[PDB]
Amino acid sequence: RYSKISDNYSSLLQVSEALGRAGLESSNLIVGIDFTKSNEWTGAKSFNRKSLHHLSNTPNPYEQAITIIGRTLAAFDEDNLIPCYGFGDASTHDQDVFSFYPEGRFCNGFEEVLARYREIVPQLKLAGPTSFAPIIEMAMTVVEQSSGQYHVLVIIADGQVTRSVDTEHGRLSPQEQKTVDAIVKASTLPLSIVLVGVGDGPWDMMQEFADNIPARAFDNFQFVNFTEIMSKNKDQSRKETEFALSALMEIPPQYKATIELNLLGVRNGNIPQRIPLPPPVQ
Ligand SMILES: [Mg+2]
Ligand SMILES: [Mg+2]
Repeated sequence: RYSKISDNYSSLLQVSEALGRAGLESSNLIVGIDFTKSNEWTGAKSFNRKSLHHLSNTPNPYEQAITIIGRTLAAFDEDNLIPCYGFGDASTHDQDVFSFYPEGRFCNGFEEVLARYREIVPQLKLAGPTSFAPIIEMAMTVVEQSSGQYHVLVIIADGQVTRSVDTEHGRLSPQEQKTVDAIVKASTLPLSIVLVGVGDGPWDMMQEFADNIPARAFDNFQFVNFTEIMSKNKDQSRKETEFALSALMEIPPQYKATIELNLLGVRNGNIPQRIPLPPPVQ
């Protein structure tokens, strides 16, 4: 379905224009980056056996994903301030996020996101396990503190939420419990959540995962497999529009739903204030 749409899109400008015509207005971008140790080996097939966070003269999947989404959403934020966080390194595990800059200062444009990313990466101790509760709660806090301005949180991760050892008997892990709770609670705010999967995964359980999130006032969650799209036999420009469309096509209807539900522009009042840790660098 997204492949059919993308056959008519040769540039990310066209995709931005389409989001606008579909009714997307002012949108702020929030980025969260997975810094788990698994990144070392999930690039087996998808990244020629290199770490997903390997730095070189060609962008790694994190840099690519940031670049495509950042470029596509740029038109919807006049000054492109991007709150950016890491999670899953030794300083945060599954409990916290850290801000890219001290005192939680926002990045000025995706270009600075990318530059700061490259500075931080070699200084991190990669760890785990995997929960998206902290990054989503951080996004919730930013949205509340902005007085209900519309935000898109983009999480780029190399694995599904950590499961229980006893998942076969229906047991959820605390990572799953807290992440699903956060997704549901986030739907009380004008916030869209896009989970971008990079690396080899596996990612086969994601559509079932999304299908099983409890009922919400609007569907505020999307998963997109960057790896699968970017592995296809298309021109580079057309793989990028397909990825941008698969990640962001559902954002204009979600935006319109936040207006219909009168979430836009107001404080919910029941959002605990998550504090981002400092970047574990120097
Ligand atoms: Mg991982
Ligand atoms: Mg702005």
